[PDB]
Amino acid sequence: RHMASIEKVANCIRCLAADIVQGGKSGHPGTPMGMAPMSAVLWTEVMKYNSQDPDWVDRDRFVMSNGHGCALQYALLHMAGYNLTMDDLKGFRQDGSRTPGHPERFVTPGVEVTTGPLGQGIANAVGLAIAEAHLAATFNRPGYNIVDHYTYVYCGDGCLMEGVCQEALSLAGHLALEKLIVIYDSNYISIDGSTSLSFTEQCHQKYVAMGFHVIEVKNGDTDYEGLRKALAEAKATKGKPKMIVQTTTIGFGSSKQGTEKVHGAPLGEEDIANIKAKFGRDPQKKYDVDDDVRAVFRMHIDKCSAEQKAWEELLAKYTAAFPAEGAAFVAQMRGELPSGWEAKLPTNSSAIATRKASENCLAVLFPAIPALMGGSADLTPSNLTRPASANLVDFSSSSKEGRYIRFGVREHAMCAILNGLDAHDGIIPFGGTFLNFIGYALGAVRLAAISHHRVIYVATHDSIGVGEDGPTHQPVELVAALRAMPNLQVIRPSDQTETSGAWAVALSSIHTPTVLCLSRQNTEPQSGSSIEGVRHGAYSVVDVPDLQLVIVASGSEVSLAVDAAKALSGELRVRVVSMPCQELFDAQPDTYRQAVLPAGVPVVSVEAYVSFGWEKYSHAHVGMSGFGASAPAGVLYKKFGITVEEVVRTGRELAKRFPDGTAPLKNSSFS
Amino acid sequence: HMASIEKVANCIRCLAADIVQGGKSGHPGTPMGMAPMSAVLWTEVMKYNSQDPDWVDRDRFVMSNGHGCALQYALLHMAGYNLTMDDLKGFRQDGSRTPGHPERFVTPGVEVTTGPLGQGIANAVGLAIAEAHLAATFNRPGYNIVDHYTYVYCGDGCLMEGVCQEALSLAGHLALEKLIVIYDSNYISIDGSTSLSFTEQCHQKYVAMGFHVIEVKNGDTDYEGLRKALAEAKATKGKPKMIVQTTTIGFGSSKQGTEKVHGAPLGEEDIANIKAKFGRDPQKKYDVDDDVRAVFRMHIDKCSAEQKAWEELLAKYTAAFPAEGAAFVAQMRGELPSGWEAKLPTNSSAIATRKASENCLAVLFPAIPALMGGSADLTPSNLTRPASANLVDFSSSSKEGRYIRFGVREHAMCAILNGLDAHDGIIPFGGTFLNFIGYALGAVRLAAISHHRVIYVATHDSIGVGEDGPTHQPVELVAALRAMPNLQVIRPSDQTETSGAWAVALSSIHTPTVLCLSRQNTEPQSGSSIEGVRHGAYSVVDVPDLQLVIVASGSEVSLAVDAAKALSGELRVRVVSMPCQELFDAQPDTYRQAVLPAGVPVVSVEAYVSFGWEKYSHAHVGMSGFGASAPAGVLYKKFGITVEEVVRTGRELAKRFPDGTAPLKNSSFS
Ligand SMILES: Cc1ncc(C[n+]2csc(CCOP(=O)(O)OP(=O)(O)O)c2C)c(N)n1
Ligand SMILES: Cc1ncc(C[n+]2csc(CCOP(=O)(O)OP(=O)(O)O)c2C)c(N)n1
Ligand SMILES: [Ca+2]
Ligand SMILES: [Ca+2]
Repeated sequence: RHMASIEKVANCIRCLAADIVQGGKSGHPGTPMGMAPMSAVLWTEVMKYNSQDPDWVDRDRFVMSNGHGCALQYALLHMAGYNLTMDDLKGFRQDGSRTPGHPERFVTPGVEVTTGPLGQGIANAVGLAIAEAHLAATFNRPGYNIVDHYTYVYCGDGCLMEGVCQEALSLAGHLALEKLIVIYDSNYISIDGSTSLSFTEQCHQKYVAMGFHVIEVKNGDTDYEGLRKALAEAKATKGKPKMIVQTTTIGFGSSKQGTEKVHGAPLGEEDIANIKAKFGRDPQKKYDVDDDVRAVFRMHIDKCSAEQKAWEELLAKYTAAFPAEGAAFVAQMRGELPSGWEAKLPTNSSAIATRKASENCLAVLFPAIPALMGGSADLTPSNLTRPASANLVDFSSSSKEGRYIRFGVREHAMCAILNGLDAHDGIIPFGGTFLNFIGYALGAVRLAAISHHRVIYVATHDSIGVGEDGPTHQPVELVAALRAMPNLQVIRPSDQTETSGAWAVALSSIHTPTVLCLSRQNTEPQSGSSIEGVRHGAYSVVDVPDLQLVIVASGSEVSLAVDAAKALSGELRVRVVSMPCQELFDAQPDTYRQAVLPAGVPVVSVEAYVSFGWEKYSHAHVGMSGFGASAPAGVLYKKFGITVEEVVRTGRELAKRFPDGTAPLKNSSFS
Repeated sequence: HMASIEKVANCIRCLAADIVQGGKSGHPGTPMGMAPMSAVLWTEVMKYNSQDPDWVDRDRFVMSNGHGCALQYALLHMAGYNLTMDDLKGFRQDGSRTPGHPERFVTPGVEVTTGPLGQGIANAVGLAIAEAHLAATFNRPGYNIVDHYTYVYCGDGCLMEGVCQEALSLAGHLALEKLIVIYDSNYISIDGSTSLSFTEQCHQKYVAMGFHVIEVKNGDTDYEGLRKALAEAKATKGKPKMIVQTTTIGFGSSKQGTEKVHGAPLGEEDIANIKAKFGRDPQKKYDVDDDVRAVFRMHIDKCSAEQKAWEELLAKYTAAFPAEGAAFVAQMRGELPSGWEAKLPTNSSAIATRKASENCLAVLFPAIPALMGGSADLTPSNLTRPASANLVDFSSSSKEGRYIRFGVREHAMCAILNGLDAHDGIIPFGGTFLNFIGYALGAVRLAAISHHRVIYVATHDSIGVGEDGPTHQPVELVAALRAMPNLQVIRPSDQTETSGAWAVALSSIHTPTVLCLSRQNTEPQSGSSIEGVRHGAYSVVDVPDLQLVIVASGSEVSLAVDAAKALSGELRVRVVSMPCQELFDAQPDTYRQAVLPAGVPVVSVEAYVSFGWEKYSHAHVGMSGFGASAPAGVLYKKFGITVEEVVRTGRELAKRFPDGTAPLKNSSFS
């Protein structure tokens, strides 16, 4: 029944964090010890959450952007009563534990997104805040405040130095995300040592200039009243995102506090013993949480638990007065798609750019899938991600119900924000940009793959087809890179029908991110295209019995393969295989793959990209050998030898070299 | 006659408009908006010689907002550079010297290749660092042989990119006083008004970053203000400068001030009206008044005299400082002092290749004075600052320092390395964890495209990282870098190969190199050799009439060697070390055939995904997905990257494809 003082709670946190890192013989004790005071106040007095229900949809979201200090989050999750035991803590950074080196979504209860790569968390948080603001504007009604929570995000010096972070904070300021509260742990230390070695900005002046309401707590090591007031002011102030700048001593309490030595290595048994004694704690007991400290957390959680119950009742009344909205709310938060959407997608007609084919799909999808939310990185009129017929409204501080986000020229932040939007629940996010600049955001793309986020990237201008912009704008090696990436779908549709198929696949992939590679130039529609085919990854668009050659292609090059096949009609019986998504094809059973790419039959692949990686399917490739050039698309295709005649010549030589079932077996056949 | 500054600017505007119109593609907006500032900068302030684009002490000019390159092409022509009116008429056309975006080497006077937003600014920071460092290294009392400014144009898009923000942050921290950023603020982007996604108080923001911000409220017609801004910029010391000029995109056009003039030809009619509005002939295109040309010529004559005087100063300097003079000339040519390779370390004890790299740098730093490196806040992990080198950090108070603390800014670091290389006199390298090179692919791609000699010291190359987990363990990045044209990805197995890797990187004048280094110790191989690394792949363990080949790289070579020994009684096995696939593919067919003979089954071993290995091996022992959080040793067993797994795979392969029946690889019959 006795309640520990806020200081006792803070010191308990500091020590548990230290023991966690020590037990793992690896980790970062520094930051966790420095942010303990703020965490104590935040987790036992301010933040709204239920440790018995991590899935409560109206809970405040918490994100630790400086993921290396996750020992702190694990300690807090345990003390608060989440399903994370002392055994989990003792398994820190060890094989198969629920407590890996950096926060991982799904691995640990209470962790919203996976961080570690600096700057990502901050951008994820911006996405989490955008989601709350948009859903509140969409579902809230007079007398029914069913969506109302804050987004709290910890970050360090490392985070602020990263461009992805600067991009996100910039957009957050512009969007005036008032419920976003960034807690910046300023302790003047990084791996190299003092921050003055490479980072000396007037942060307060800087973030105010970016539209942030900055609140300083000069002594974040012991000023509990300051910490309390800072959070209260942050919640009270409106119209701007907040940034609480607390000045703290990294590794506070340790003999090596305030130095880079406590950044990423265990403090050691002796130093830990002195730290405990210094705080008046037993220097002999490890992983020891006082029962009166647990009582403080329990009292807080009981209050929030009551809030949830009260919230559940409100949603019940809400659902009664608004049957339809209630059903939608429940449906969106589950990520369910209104039925009948796929059948509404467009099919081939006139020759158009798959870029336009994507727009035609969004013209149908926006109205059919209210959860859909997306935008472009200042390439709206180029990516064609905002169909006029959809009558879209831009998301802004003055129109939070808007569904189109103007990301500005911020590819990296855009992709990281998409992860945040997905992590929230109730949103199906997509973002557009030129395929070549997805390279600017591979840091976020990788995390979408690791965290199993359903995010969609509308990547237009996918090749030399771009034309005049030149080599710096023409991808030739990026698709290969994305294809090497685990759990990532890279779909390159050939026409309207395959494009609708691509969106269908992207939308139904609940745990896999998808890159839609779209062309700038028109492509000729194929009569053999189908959504069912796209779902299989690869399939025949042109078949013939007892085939002597297979020509596999994707996107804008399928027409070349088809024409090449015609030109070879009299000589060879050629099958043309459209392969929009290699990841889906590889996942098909052996019998299906054997039926598409029969062993022993020579295969020629055609794609305006480098050949790297194609050896797993073809015996010869007609594509790029280097970077592009500045000239009209048509000129570039002839220039680089990516033509029908070249395909015909290559197919002819292959058939000649490997006649009747003698084509070299590929690794997949005997693997 | 001497055209007034306004006539010069209007001439620039019209030529840019005709250039874009002639290509039936391009961006006329920004070019027209920055004509006024350009007229002043190029005919009154900037020091350069159009008759000698290679003059080493010339001011540098970068157009970070590369889409508006029509402006730079117009300026280069009017200034007298080797770019004719025909080149201009070839704008955005096949094989012309005037591509859609500035391309290094393709056009005279273009310092770096821009197009991808934010890169130009970062490059400029690198150019400014190089100048400051070279000045501190070579200047002597009375001998100011290195002294020039770095001018860089940028727009709203540039300032929104993280790589730009990272670079400006470091520029402010380093107090690069000779860096002058000219920011064209016209409140317009592709989507339209900047108020749709960009509303920062730039003045206060950049002052907070350490910049001296100068504003020119009317950059469309206030020439006195423009002249004053540049003058103030040159006079103000201790901080980089950002001149914020407010202009009207497409000034003069009927669609001025709108996104419509952003990236589409103005049209024949609007162009005619623009000329008439400026008192110019609405019928003549690509027309440069002779009095405007005389203005540029007068300026170039002066700068030309400055170069000659500079050449004389360098001659006196060389007479008073024989050694330094020789070094200056040599460095500016990118020449390496002889004897450096022979000093590199060879195998000894088992150490991480990360440590092996440090041992190399301990020799290279003192042997190659032009060498300048740093790490993205990972110095104690990348081991890029060998204590014996007695290095000093580059800072505003120590410009002669050779080590750069980039902070947690991988992207800007890489773009800055490109800028350092573009300047001349510097051999740059930057370090960070391999996994985060992924944050900098934008700049890495341009190093490959522009043929920059930059070296990336990328440590913690795999699950060898251990405890940090999947977010820090690369499994797919190397494949991505291998797919990239003109990029060398070297993964040395031990000290000797690591010395070979550095040798290759340092001698590749036109190709960037990524050094994939291990965190954990690796076992040295008696078969390793520098000659082998230069060949990409070579046998480290050979046997006559082989039945199986095991190819591997980096820390996995020891697994292949041990697997080979384990198979001793069963199969005749050759072990191939493949530290660099790019160099191997470049070898003649006879050499490749000799290393990986056709018909012989091949097993590759590497702690990365298999994507791409099919071009060499018939089976792969490596990663099938992302990593996990646990000690390295535990991870290798967990994922099956062990000697027993290699032995088991080699056995099944030799069994399935005995004596010459192994499937032929594409390269063999290609
Ligand atoms: C993108 C990225 N680059 C580099 C790293 C390596 N790294 C981990 S923590 C860190 C610096 C930590 O500094 P900071 O955020 O200031 O806090 P500290 O824990 O030292 O207080 C770095 C560079 C990383 N995790 N992510
Ligand atoms: C990294 C990157 N992302 C996107 C683009 C596409 N792009 C080219 S220009 C531009 C708009 C930039 O506008 P700005 O520099 O503000 O000036 P304007 O010419 O419209 O005045 C965009 C988004 C690009 N070139 N590079
Ligand atoms: Ca810090
Ligand atoms: Ca602009």
